[PDB]
Amino acid sequence: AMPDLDQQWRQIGNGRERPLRAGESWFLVEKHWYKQWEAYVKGGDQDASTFPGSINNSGLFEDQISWHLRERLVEGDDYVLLPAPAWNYLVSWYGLKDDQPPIERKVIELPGIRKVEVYPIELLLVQHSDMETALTIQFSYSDSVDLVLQTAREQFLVEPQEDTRLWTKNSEGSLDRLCNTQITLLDACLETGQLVIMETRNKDGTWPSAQL
Repeated sequence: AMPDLDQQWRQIGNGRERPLRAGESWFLVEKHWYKQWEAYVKGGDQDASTFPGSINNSGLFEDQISWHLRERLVEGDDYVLLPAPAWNYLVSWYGLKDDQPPIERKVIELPGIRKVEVYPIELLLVQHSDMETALTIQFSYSDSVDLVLQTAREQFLVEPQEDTRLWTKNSEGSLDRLCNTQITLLDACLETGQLVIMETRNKDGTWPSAQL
C-alpha cells in the first residue's frame, strides 16, 4: 500500500511547507536517512537498491536508553522537520528502525516568535513534604509557572482545595520563592534539570517552609 515515488516526494515535500500553528506536532528526521529517501524517490525506480529502509534517527540520540536528543543539533544540517501528517505517512511506508521512538516536538509561541520547540525544558519536581518522590517532568519554555504548579499538583495527587507554591535555586545562586506565577519558564531563567520544590500549605495557614 505504498505510493508512487512521485507522490511520496510531492506529499512529503509539500508537508515541509506547512505553516507553524501553536500546539501542532512536528517530527525530526535524521538528515542522512532523509537524503537516502530523497535519493530513492528521485531515482524513479521503485525496485532500486537505493531503498532507504526504516526511518533511522540514531545519530540524533544522546543515548538509546532515555532517548534524549543530542545537544546543539541544527535544522538543515543534522535533521529535517516534517509535520505530524507527513511524518505519519513516512512511518506507515517505511517503519521505524529497531526500537527507536519518534522524536515529537510541539510548535510553541513566544513573544514575537512561533517555532518548533526542539529542546523543551526538563524540571525536577519534588514535594517539600515528600522528598523521596522526585518526578522529572518536561515543560515548554513558553509555559507559565502556574502551569508547572498545576501539573505538579495533579502528578502528586494533590487535592484542589489546597494551596501550593514553588521554591527554586537559580544559578546565581540563591533559593527563592516563585511568587509570580504568570511568567514563562524562560522569564524565570530556569535551566533544564533544575530542582523545583512544591510546598503545600498546612491547615492552620502556615507554610511548612516557614515554621519559625
